[PDB]
Amino acid sequence: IVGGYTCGANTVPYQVSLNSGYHFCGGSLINSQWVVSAAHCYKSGIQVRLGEDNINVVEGNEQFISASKSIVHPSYNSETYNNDIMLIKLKSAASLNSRVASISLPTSCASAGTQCLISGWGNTKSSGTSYPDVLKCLKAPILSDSSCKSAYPGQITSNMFCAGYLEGGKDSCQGDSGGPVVCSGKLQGIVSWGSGCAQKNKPGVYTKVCNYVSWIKQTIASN
Ligand SMILES: N=C(N)c1ccc(O[C@H]2CO[C@H]3[C@@H]2OC[C@H]3Oc2cccc(C(=N)N)c2)cc1
Ligand SMILES: [Ca+2]
Repeated sequence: IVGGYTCGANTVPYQVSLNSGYHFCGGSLINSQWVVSAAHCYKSGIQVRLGEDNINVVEGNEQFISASKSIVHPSYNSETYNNDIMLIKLKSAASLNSRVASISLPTSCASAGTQCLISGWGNTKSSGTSYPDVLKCLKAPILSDSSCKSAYPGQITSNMFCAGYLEGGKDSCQGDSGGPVVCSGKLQGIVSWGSGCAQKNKPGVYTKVCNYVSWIKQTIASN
């Protein structure tokens, strides 16, 4: 997260870290057994880490649970990141508490200008590299589809939206991928892609979760 702030420990209790010996992507807990992330974060051997603030220090509210299965969206395209969403099942149910909590799925899509909260353990610099160990947060509005498509001609599908600030300075970044975009209490986006981080006229691009609620619900009920 570039241009954000320190969230405060466990104030985003649905935020998970995906760990394969090290943090490599964010995710969102959507019930006691399932996490939503980006398909481009797929790998084997995932451990889900819940209740995290400092991902390098055991602070006493963590739950580390291995994934028992992963399901990449059937139509995920790795070249374009169209349909950049995946579900991960926990081998055992998480113990839900005030620091480890699910986020609701949308009942409808969010409209432009709606404010959201984006969070993650990604790079905090727009040039060069610095990784925080505590969770970072950013408030950012959904941008109009026109501004989105203009910044990225021929690349935005109906499954993508942009959020952020055209002037630059504030964005998600590498290592934030898979993490949540929450607008009015609902998981409306997933950190997906962009151009650099926090560059002018290049806002972040996010998986449009509302389009996937039927697939999510049907997939978790059958697995
Ligand atoms: N539809 C396209 N033509 C497209 C889609 C994804 C794509 O993935 C690339 C570009 O962005 C991804 C990846 O390589 C770098 C990584 O950057 C990210 C990741 C996550 C967040 C951000 C951000 N600044 N908000 C940037 C490239 C082209
Ligand atoms: Ca920790």
